Amino acid sequence: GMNPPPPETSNPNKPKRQTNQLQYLLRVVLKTLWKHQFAWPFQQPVDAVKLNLPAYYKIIKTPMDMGTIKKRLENNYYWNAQECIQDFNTMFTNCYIYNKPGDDIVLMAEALEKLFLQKINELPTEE
Ligand SMILES: Cc1sc2c(c1C)C(c1ccc(Cl)cc1)=N[C@@H](CC(=O)Nc1ccc(O)cc1)c1nnc(C)n1-2
Repeated sequence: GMNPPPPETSNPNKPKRQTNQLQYLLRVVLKTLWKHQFAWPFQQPVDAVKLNLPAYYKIIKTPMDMGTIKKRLENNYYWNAQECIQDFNTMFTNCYIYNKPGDDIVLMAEALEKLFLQKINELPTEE
């Protein structure tokens, strides 16, 4: 079968701006997760064809991954930090929704999410 198109990373119709919080989300949060030993499955959209997961995109109707988030941050796609935080949370949630407790991939997501939470705890005040 086929994969869906990836999430958009550009949209001139969507308002955006740079903020110090979004800068932190790139320089601290994304960078910390991206380098993690368990980042690799999350660095690009799930290829449900090569991974033989034909039900993946029946189950997961809002796909998200850090490759997409990285591009969105580098392109200044977002209006606010909450939009980006939501993309991270959607990514983790998708993994937990599709898979089962204790699966390796869930353990990987949990390791990344722990770090994500530690970093967003110190999101700076907007200025
Ligand atoms: C490139 C990607 S994306 C990505 C993965 C991979 C290999 C990995 C994944 C599984 C284990 C490890 Cl150690 C690393 C990544 N897991 C998939 C889900 C999956 O395929 N599960 C599965 C497992 C065994 C089996 O016989 C049949 C299906 C998944 N579910 N969410 C994501 C993300 N991923």
